[PDB]
Amino acid sequence: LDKSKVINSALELLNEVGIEGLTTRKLAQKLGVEQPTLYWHVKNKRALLDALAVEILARHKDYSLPAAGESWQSFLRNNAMSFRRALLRYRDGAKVHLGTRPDEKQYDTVETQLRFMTENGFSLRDGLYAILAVIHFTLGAVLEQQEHTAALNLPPLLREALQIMDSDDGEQAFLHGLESLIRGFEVQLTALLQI
Amino acid sequence: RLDKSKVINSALELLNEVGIEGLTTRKLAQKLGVEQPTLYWHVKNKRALLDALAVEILARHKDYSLPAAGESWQSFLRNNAMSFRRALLRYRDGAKVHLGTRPDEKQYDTVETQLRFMTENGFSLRDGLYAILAVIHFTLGAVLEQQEHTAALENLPPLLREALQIMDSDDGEQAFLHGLESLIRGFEVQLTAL
Repeated sequence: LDKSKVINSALELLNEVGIEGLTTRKLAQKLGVEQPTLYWHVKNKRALLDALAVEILARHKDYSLPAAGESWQSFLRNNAMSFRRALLRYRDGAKVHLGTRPDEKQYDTVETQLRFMTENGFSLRDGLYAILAVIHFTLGAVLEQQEHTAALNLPPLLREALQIMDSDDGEQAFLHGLESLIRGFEVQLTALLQI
Repeated sequence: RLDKSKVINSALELLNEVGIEGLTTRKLAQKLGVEQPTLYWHVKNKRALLDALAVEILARHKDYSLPAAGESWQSFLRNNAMSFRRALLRYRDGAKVHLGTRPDEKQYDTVETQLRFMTENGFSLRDGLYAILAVIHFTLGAVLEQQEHTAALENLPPLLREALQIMDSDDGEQAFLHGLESLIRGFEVQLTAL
């Protein structure tokens, strides 16, 4: 058996039982193979999740590198929305991504992304933090979206607040916070670039 | 004697012992030495359990919620966020337990003050809310990433190599504060434009 096979069945299983219900043993039976066999492909749940996170981005995170002439603001915005769309493709997708560092095969992309940020005036540290903030914000928002759904006296302001949240799926909150981050990054960058 | 607090304390201990995934009614019942059903006499269900744990984590470790006299809204958000983060980092998966949750009746007053505070500083309910939600989402994502990576965890390109050296500098606190400040500067830019 090979990756695409294991992986596709794993993604199929993930949608069926969710992340907590996902076990290498279930994947083995899912694939109708011996656990010892599967083991060398996916040694533990951790490895499986890492493989899944990687595959999910590879298949659905269509945006990663900025186009020639693209602004850094747009680069960050697209990386976020693309990341978001990919995580939403599968059940517990955000939870699956948690704790997965880039694969070596994405290193060149990451270096390019980092270089791009520095070419735009960001110190490597600030460019890195901006990217991390976008990623973290996106995870939090998606985790919240994919969650609160399954999870299904009030002061006036609060009642109204909760009312506003019910009227949204989460995309509005995500885009708002995302644009705040970028605008925040803008003010800071401009200020610093004056030195 | 079995009572809600003992269920919460054991659940917290258990959560800290095996994580949210290992936090099962069965195992919790086991740890408590009682039949699962009896737990429901004190906690409607596991979602209620998780909600209760979330409330308890903040009750014990989130020492900041309301702004000090004459505190700026920027400071109010920054302190809430940082205090929220510290509380979430206290327990394994403390952040996951908070996912999907909503204000408990015991937090209503606090939350109203917080939203009211935002409205009194220039924000409309909607924007003040979105500002807070953005902070919450950023904080949840950053903490979950932190915790999850620590749980799990050559010649390299100069930038990634440096980035890796920067991320090993701390638990993620500096990256968090930078992102949090960026958010606040973002809200600030927005508010100003009215």
